[PDB]
This record gives sequence, structure tokens and C-alpha cells, in this order.
Amino acid sequence: KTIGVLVPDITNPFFSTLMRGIEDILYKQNFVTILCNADSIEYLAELTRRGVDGFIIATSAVSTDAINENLKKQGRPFIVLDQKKSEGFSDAVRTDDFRGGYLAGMHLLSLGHQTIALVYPENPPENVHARIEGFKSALDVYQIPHDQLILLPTQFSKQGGYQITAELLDSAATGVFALNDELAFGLYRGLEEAGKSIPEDYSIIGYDNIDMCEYIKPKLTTIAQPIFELGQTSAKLLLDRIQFPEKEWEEKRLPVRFEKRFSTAPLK
Amino acid sequence: KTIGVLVPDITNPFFSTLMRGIEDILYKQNFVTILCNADIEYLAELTRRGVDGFIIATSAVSTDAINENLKKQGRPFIVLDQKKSEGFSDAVRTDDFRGGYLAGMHLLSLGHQTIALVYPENPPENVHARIEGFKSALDVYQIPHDQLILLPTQFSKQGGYQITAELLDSAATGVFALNDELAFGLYRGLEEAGKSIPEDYSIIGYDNIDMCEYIKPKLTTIAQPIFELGQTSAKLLLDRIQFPEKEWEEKRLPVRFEKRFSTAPLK
Ligand SMILES: OC[C@H]1O[C@H](O)[C@H](O)[C@@H]1O
Ligand SMILES: OC[C@H]1O[C@H](O)[C@H](O)[C@@H]1O
Ligand SMILES: [Cl-]
Ligand SMILES: [Cl-]
Ligand SMILES: [Cl-]
Ligand SMILES: [Cl-]
Ligand SMILES: [Cl-]
Ligand SMILES: [Cl-]
Ligand SMILES: [Cl-]
Ligand SMILES: [Cl-]
Repeated sequence: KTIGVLVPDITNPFFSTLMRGIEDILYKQNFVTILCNADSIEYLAELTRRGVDGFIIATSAVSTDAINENLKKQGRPFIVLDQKKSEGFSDAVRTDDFRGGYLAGMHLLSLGHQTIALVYPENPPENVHARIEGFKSALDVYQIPHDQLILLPTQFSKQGGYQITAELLDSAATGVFALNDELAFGLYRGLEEAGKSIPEDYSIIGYDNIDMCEYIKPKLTTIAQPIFELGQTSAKLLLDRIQFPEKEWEEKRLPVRFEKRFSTAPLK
Repeated sequence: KTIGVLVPDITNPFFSTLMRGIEDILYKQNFVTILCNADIEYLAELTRRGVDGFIIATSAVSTDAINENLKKQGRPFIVLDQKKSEGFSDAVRTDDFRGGYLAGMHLLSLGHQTIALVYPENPPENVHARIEGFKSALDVYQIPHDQLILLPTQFSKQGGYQITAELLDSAATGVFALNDELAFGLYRGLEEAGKSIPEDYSIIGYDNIDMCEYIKPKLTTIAQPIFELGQTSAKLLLDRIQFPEKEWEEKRLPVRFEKRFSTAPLK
């Protein structure tokens, strides 16, 4: 009666809210939900030995080999999502990353920003990469040369956003796409400390719509993933797989949406 | 080789940072750390799964469940935070009474005499100790226990947000929020009501989670040594596993005042 959830980063509200959505569904079927913070030790092997019944895997740190050796051999069904690539004989839930990046780009470009900084994790996971590709598709619509993107790779965290502020200030960028909300919060701090204002000096759009977006000032404009629902959907898929081992293999895709708040403005 | 960490609220950065401190130590001894959000039979199920030891930060795990599952099956455990002490366990605590006292003394030194307490309804004992410490400070300044504006709410950003209207028509000029998440709720509520911090309200929070340094003004707060708390809890458990008959310990770690920019002298 135990389901294991493997995430890249439990300190990110995205993954704790994901967990809450999972728990919301599993609790009703008397499953215990446990969470592992697995980034880049044999998590799967140990948890499989402990008799964990099924897994929900959101991290790329869990390899195909580890899944084959432990989950498949021992008949433990699993769901993949988020940073984890698809696997044979698993169900998946994904959100529309390409679309979300496209929406972010189109918003900044509609406001007249033409020199734009991209704040993103060095060596991004594939879902994050797809956001960047969608953003570049928006640049193509506006015929912005891809080398007018100011690339600001950093650590995927508030601290990482904070640390690239000096580079942002030394660039000609007027708008910023932060590849998650945590990165954006880092930028807020850096810009505040440098005596700058949002949106007067910089338009910023983030990604996820974690709750904190509504508690900072100005409130952060962002691409909303349906985070809680993503967790619920992953849990429902797993319960259905446990109840119906031979049901159709599914790769569900949930939409994102633009959440317009007060961290962007037309370029003057 | 698996250790179970039971927390009351994984969405609170306090508990995810706690977890990171625990992992930091356990990882080095090749232990797998798993986390449960517990506020059904967690212990019974995880004990059956062969979880080797537990770190229990939630009061939602009962003495009976511990006896029936952990003690019977020889699984050592550590208690902390919201969880009360248990026989034949080690504990690590932070100085809650002191922290509340520091918060009260700070607001009172600034001239605030009508103060609001924003706290969780049905507070756990550690949070109650903070409130008692705060009241001790009010005693030093001979503030009746009356003026104190009592604003119980849900233990969350949303809870802090939702008691803002109650705060606004009180005579309070200073606020002690019983954690940083509650304080963030107040920021949002006060901003939307067109108020300023600290010009209209002095606010002091509790925990010193990372976000305190990313909001504006930066939040004045009582720091718990969160990461170190997790590390200490993990070290105690490993020592108990290596030395089952070592001294039973109740470690207590200090708190400290983090003065930032969300308070100011009353004008
Ligand atoms: O915010 C954390 C990011 O990493 C994950 O991949 C999530 O999709 C989220 O956007
Ligand atoms: O911030 C969460 C609070 O609940 C817990 O009891 C912690 O000590 C912390 O202050
Ligand atoms: Cl969230
Ligand atoms: Cl949040
Ligand atoms: Cl803010
Ligand atoms: Cl949702
Ligand atoms: Cl959500
Ligand atoms: Cl079937
Ligand atoms: Cl400040
Ligand atoms: Cl011993």
C-alpha cells in the first residue's frame, strides 16, 4: 500500500505542490505516499526491496537501467512526467512546455521588447529545453535574430537567479524570461538590491505559477502549469494501472496558460 | 538502509530545508531518506516495508502507533519540532520560548504597545511555547494580556493573507507572525490594502526560511538553525543505530534574532 514519488528538488514549491496533488488522490485509496529527493545512491533498488508498490518519477536522475532492473523485473508499475523521459510500458503525464515558452515569448515581444534575456538552468532538462524552443519560435515570428537573446545560464534556484543579476544589468536586455518562478524571485532580489524597479527597468515573466507569485510585489506574470492537477493525474493513472494492468498505455498532456500580472510593461 | 522522515507540512520551506539537512548526513552513510507528509497508518505501513528508523516532526503520529510499530519492531526514532517526547527516543529541539521572547522584546523596544499575534489555530506545543515566550516579554513591559490582538488562522501564506482585514481595523501597530509563511500572507494582504511595511505595520516572523531575503522589505525574523536541525536529527539517529545503548539525549539548539527591514520605531 505504498507509492514512491521521485522528484529532482523537494525545496521547489512546484514539487511539493505536485506531491500534494498526488497525495490527494492516493489518500482516498488508503495508499501511503512517500517522497524521495533524487538529483545528480540506488533509490529504486532500495525502495523496490522495501516492497514499494508503484512509483511516480519526475526526475531524469532515475535511469532506464535502474527502472528495468528493479521496477520491471519486480512488476512495480510507474508513471513518468516532468524531467523524466518516456519509458516503454509506463504511462506519462506532461504539460505543454513548447506552448508555454511560446506564450512567454509572444507576450514580451507584443510589449515591444526586442533584446531579451533568458535565465535558465545550465544543461536544462528536456522539458525546460522545450520551453526554450517554444520561446525561440516566438522570436522567429518577430524575426528576432536568435543571437539577440542574452543567454544567462545559472543554477536552477532563487540563488541562481540572484547571482546572474549583475550579468543582466550589464546587458542591453529590457525583458526577461525566467525558466521558473524561483529564478524570477532571485532576479527580483538582485534588482531590488541594485536600486532597480520591476517593471519600469525590467519586464520579467516566470514559469510555473507557484503560489508565491501572488505574494511578491509586483505580482509575477508567469506561465501557469496546472501543478496540483498534474499530481492528481499522475496518481489517478497509477491507480488505474494497478487496478487494470493491461489498460491502454497513456501519455496525457495538460495545457498551460498565461497568467498576466504586474511584472511586465510596454517598452518605452 | 531506509530512514523515514515524517513532517506535518512538506509545502512549508522549513520542512523541505529540514529534509535537506537530514539527507546531507544520511547520504554519506548510504542511507535512503524518504519523506511522508502526515497531518491513515503511516508507521504501520512503513514499518511493514522494513523502514529501519524514523525522524518524527509531526504530532499526528501517536504514542500508541509508535509503541505498536516502532518499539515492538526495534526501529529507533528521533522526535523533534511538533512531536512530543517519547520514552527511549532521542530528541532535538530549538528554543521556542526564547524566540518568542526575543520577538516580543524587539517589538516592545520599538514602542509598539498594541500588538497582533498571527498564529495557527490549535497550535502545536512548540508554537505555543513561542507564544508563552512572547507573553513573558509583554509581562516585562506590563502590557496587559488584553490589548494583545489575537488573530488565529490557517498555518500558511493563505491563512496570513486571510486575517489581514481583521488586522486592519484593530489598533495594532506591530505584528508577530508565528512563522514566515504567515508573515508573507500579511505582506500580500497589506500591499493589496495600500498599506506599507514598516510604515504602517512592523512585522516580525519566525524561522528565517530563505524567502525572507527575497521579499521587500526583507523580513525581520527569529532564525531557527533549520538545516543544522535536520543534520543533528540525522546524526542522533545514526549514533543510536551504531550504539543502541548510548545516552538518551534531548539536544536543544539556539535561535537568533535576524534584524532586517520589516520593523521600525513607532511614530
Ligand atoms: O520549477 C521547477 C521546474 O523544474 C521542473 O521540471 C518543473 O516543470 C518546474 O518548472
Ligand atoms: O514554519 C513551520 C513551523 O511549523 C513547525 O513547527 C516549525 O518549527 C516552523 O516554525
Ligand atoms: Cl504552489
Ligand atoms: Cl509557493
Ligand atoms: Cl516582495
Ligand atoms: Cl492545478
Ligand atoms: Cl496548482
Ligand atoms: Cl486490465
Ligand atoms: Cl529590504
Ligand atoms: Cl551501545
